[PDB]
Amino acid sequence: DDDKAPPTLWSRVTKFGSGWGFWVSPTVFITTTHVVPTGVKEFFGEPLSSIAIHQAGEFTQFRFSKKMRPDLTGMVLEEGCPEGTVCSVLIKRDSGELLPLAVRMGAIASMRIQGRLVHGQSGMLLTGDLGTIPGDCGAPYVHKRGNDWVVCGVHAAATKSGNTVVCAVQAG
Repeated sequence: DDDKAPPTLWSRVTKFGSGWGFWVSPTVFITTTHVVPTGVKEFFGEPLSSIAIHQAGEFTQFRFSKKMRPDLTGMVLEEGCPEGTVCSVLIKRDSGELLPLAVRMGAIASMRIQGRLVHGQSGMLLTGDLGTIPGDCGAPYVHKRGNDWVVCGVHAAATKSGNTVVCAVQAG
C-alpha cells in the first residue's frame, strides 16, 4: 500500500473541465455536471454527435460510440452504495498525488446545494487538510465487492468543515 486501489483503477480517474471524471468502461465516462466544460463541440476529440449524453441531478454520463479506453474492462456502476458502507473517494490532485479518502455513506436524497438540484448521497469523512477540496469534483466513490471494484457516485459537494461530503448518483 498505501493507495488501496490498483494502478489501472487509478488510471480511470481523469482530469476534466474544472474537476475530474471516471472511465467506467472503454466507452462510458462519468462526472459531476457542474465541472463539465460548456460551449464545446467535442469531448476528448470526439464530436457531440458521436456521444450519448445523459445529465440529471448533477450526475453526467457520456457514452462514446468509439472505444476511448480499450485498455480498461467494464466496471459495475451502482446507484449509490448501501448506507453505512465504508467507501473510498479516489482523489487525484493537480500535483499528481493520489489520495484514497475513506467515507461512510448515509442516505440517498434530493438536496439543493448552491441552487443546483443534487440527486446524491451524503457521507462522513472518517476520523483517522485531511479532506476534499474544491478542485476534487468528479472523483469517483468506490468500493470492492467480492473481487471486483464497483463505482457508485462522483464527488459533488462538501460542507464548510469538509467533514460531510456528497456524491451525485445516477437515477434508476
